[PDB]
Amino acid sequence: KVFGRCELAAAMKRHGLDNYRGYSLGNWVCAAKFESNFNTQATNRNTDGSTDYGILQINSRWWCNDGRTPGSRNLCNIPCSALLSSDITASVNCAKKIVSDGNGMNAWVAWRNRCKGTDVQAWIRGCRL
Ligand SMILES: [Cl-]
Ligand SMILES: [Cl-]
Ligand SMILES: [Cl-]
Ligand code: NA
Ligand SMILES: [Ru+3]
Ligand SMILES: [Ru+3]
Ligand SMILES: [Ru+3]
Repeated sequence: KVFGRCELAAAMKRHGLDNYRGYSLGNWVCAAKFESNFNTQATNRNTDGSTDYGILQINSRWWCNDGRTPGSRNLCNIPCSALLSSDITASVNCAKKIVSDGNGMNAWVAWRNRCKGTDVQAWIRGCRL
């Protein structure tokens, strides 16, 4: 599923991301925009052989099992395929664990490079949440 911007903002808020670990909803929408262009099915191979999955590009090196990332953990206890579903529950739940893990949203390199420090509120401007 490719979400619209306000549609995903609304879904993210419903699933408990607004101000989760202190990150306003616009941060999450901005991260999703630049990680996956709001497409739940996005997948991208990393140089190290891991792959990133879903609307938030969650990495198989640490967070999910895809059966092809040697040496990796599965800290969200889910198949990476679950991260591709039209329902964002697994992505959101796993993202909560990631953002709790110590470096906050800097875990998403696109968030650090494209969202952090910017007017992230613009991403939810005009939305009926
Ligand atoms: Cl957009
Ligand atoms: Cl933080
Ligand atoms: Cl980037
Ligand atoms: Na893994
Ligand atoms: Ru809010
Ligand atoms: Ru990545
Ligand atoms: Ru939902």
